Amino acid sequence: EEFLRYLWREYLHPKEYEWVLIAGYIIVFVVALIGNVLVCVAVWKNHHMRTVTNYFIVNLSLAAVLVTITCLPATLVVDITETWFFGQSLCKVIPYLQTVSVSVSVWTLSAIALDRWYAICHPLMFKSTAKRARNSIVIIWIVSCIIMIPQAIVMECSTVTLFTVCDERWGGEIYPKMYHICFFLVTYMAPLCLMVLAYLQIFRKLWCRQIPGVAAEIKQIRARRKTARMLMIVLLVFAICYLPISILNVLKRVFGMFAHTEDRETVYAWFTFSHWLVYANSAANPIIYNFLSGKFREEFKAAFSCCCL
Ligand SMILES: Cc1ncc(OC[C@@]2(c3cccc(F)c3)C[C@H]2C(=O)Nc2ccc(F)cn2)c(C)n1
Repeated sequence: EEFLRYLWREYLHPKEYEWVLIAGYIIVFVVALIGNVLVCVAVWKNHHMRTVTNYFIVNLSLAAVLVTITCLPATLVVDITETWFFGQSLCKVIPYLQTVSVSVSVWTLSAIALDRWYAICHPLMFKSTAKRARNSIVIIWIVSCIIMIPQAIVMECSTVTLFTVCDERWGGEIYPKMYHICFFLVTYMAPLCLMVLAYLQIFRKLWCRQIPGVAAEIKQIRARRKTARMLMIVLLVFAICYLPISILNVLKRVFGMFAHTEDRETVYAWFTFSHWLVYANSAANPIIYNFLSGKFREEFKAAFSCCCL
């Protein structure tokens, strides 16, 4: 019945470019799944790629796979049909997992930046242990799961031809705004500022400093320059892809914009593009790894050769 009502709605409100959205979501799904699985496989199969940065990259790819499997189809269905179709339990699950994984990814990138800063900029050049990396990953996951509990709490399937949509139901008109201010500060603003500061210091230390005399330090500097360039490009892509969705969420929840405007077409186009951009970044990270890491490129080629021959 709900599907029939969608057919009535989509007929009376015909959208021009649903097919390009479907094609883009399918391409993003396939590319993200393949690339993140290949990243995990490449790091886990070989030991020369087993670095703390690569452990954090593996955690990021695991979160990306979780989002791609559990959250991408639901987001596509909601953006196409504007209805939920999945039920109260799946609704309390899927946005919760999506927000948890977004926090996990941003704080994993922050952990990478902090470890690189400790190794490069700190006067002691700390070398992190695998125990510390695994503990950091575990605490990131636990904190992300804890802080997103109210997000899963406020998800409700409203039933307001009409449609059934799962959205955020709050008691007051102030609590959502404070919660979303905190959400924006935790997921996008503060981690991005800290990572920008850390990578600016790293860039000064690696590209604005004299070349040492010891050959081992020279090789270390070259390797760290390549890795830091890859990390900075990954951070820039992440910031670009997550800027629109975070800004739109702030404008809709905190400032209460897009409410009294009857121009839902442009607003919905921007919202669905921002939704697509998150999964697009999830798909683009492995491509960045392939095009900026020689070891990752070689291991992707090796995995392709094994799977195809
Ligand atoms: C359709 C759809 N609606 C809202 C969406 O994002 C809205 C939210 C969000 C804000 C800022 C950054 C984020 F990263 C995610 C609040 C999260 C949610 O409610 N997440 C959520 C909701 C439904 C869903 F299927 C999956 N995730 C998405 C991304 N897709």
